[PDB]
Amino acid sequence: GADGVGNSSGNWHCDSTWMGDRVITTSTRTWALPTYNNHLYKQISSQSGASNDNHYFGYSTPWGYFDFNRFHCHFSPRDWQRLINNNWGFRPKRLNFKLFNIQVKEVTQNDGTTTIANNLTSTVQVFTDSEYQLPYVLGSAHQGCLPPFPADVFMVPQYGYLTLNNGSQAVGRSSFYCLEYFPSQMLRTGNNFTFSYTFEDVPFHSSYAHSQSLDRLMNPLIDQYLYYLSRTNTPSGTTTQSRLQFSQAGASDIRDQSRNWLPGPCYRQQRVSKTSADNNNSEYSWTGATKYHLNGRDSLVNPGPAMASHKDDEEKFFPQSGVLIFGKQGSEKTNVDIEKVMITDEEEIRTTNPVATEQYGSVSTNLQRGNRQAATADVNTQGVLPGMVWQDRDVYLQGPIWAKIPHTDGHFHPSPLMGGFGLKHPPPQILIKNTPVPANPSTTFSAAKFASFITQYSTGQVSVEIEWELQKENSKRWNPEIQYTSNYNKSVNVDFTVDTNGVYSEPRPIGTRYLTRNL
Amino acid sequence: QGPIWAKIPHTDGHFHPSPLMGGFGLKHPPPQILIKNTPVPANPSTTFSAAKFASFITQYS
Repeated sequence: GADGVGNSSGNWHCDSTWMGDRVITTSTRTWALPTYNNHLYKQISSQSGASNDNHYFGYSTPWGYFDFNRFHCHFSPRDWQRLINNNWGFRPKRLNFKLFNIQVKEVTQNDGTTTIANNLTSTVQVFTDSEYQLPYVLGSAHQGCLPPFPADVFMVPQYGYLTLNNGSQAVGRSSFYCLEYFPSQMLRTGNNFTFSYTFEDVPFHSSYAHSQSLDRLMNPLIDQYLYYLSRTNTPSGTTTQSRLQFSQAGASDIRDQSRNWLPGPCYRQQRVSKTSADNNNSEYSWTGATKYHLNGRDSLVNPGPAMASHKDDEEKFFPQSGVLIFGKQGSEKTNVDIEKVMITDEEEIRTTNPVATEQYGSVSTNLQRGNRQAATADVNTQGVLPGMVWQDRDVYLQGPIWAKIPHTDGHFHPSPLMGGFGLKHPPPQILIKNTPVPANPSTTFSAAKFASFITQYSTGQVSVEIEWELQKENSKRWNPEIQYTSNYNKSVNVDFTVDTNGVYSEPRPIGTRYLTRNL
Repeated sequence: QGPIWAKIPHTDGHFHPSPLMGGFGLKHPPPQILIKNTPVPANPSTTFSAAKFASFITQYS
């Protein structure tokens, strides 16, 4: 840091600049940090009797952490539109981080009034691990983001983690991390903190949608030179006999043509409808779910593999867990009606990824003979096969930007299943805490742990700046594209704006896929 | 958990100075660090008196 109590440690920077090829964004927010857990660590675990699936064991810490991982932190609704309408892809490159204008307040709750005053000599300490030595919590899509709207103020969320358990009990291999055991940087009023970071090379995210379905790749005018088996028998006299005929596949045969490629893999979902009348009356929620089984307990696959949500001309149906779901403004935690949630749509991927609610295809179950008749069965789960292409899941406007790839001997197509960018060395976790200030010890000496501290909290401003790389488009498409538009009719409230009471709200999910490409 | 070192007494003779609780005998061990709060007197009387102050601001660090 630098200088005094009266001097300011940083300016407010929130802006976006568009350079053409690369592009740069900036934002600044205001935060407040409480003391958590009365300055002490605690182990936490599952509560008494619980399902074998719900057991957990871990620790909670006094430390907080910053999360900018959602897009809406970085991009405004309009800045989001020189991106998704004008471009075929984007990726991050490098970022900056800064804290400044730190001030610490102590509070006195005596009687029915609470007085608050500056504590000028108190400190707040911050570090960034950057060696990836801690359990990495970010990327699990928790709350506690920097707000989407720059004028809001937010608390910093508390930090904690989980470790191997058996039931509600720990195992010998289970690990315990003390955050005090790292070098950090102690800051007072008039001290600031910075670091900078560089993304590893990662593929552009695909903001295009395809103009060709994988099942139609070819010229309708010209027939193939390959033959397929067409008729298996022919009438002879009164009744048929076995005769094999072959054919070349034309535009009337398009079903039957040879191809060089296959659709992507599927792991199948249950289908439900937004119209309440079509759905069965029972509780199938947990029973009818698709799950995976790991170490004797069952977990839902909430996003699951990337698959189209519905087929043509059914907009009413979506996979049970297969989609992301966002809440509207002020929605509650539990048991809330469908009118409150916002359900995203995965469609444009129909052309490669198969629909999530249907089988991959059909396969032959048996060997035919004279007295046996051919039999097939549906394959509801398919792994990856050579010659198989697919697309990934869209990032939308608000959702995960990145995730940390687990450190393991093998992995396949690491792009993460919620969306965004898989990173082996992602942006490091930033951790922050209030330094404990003891209160009025006894006159005689005693060896005991202090239970008594001054009650205080801190606040300041944080800033983030990321540099993005863009991919422009050369398209010879003659006719116009599909663009993201706001409706021009009159309305009581404007979208993406404060209401009369001053609560900013986001009307609908906005994906990145509009501009079209050929497959 | 236990003694790292001890100070060997200053004497004309000693035998195998390694200390009996454990650890490292040292003739010049790490020196003692000593710390105190400076007394701040409180509100003396107007007329002069020669006496030792019994009254101080109550403070800690």
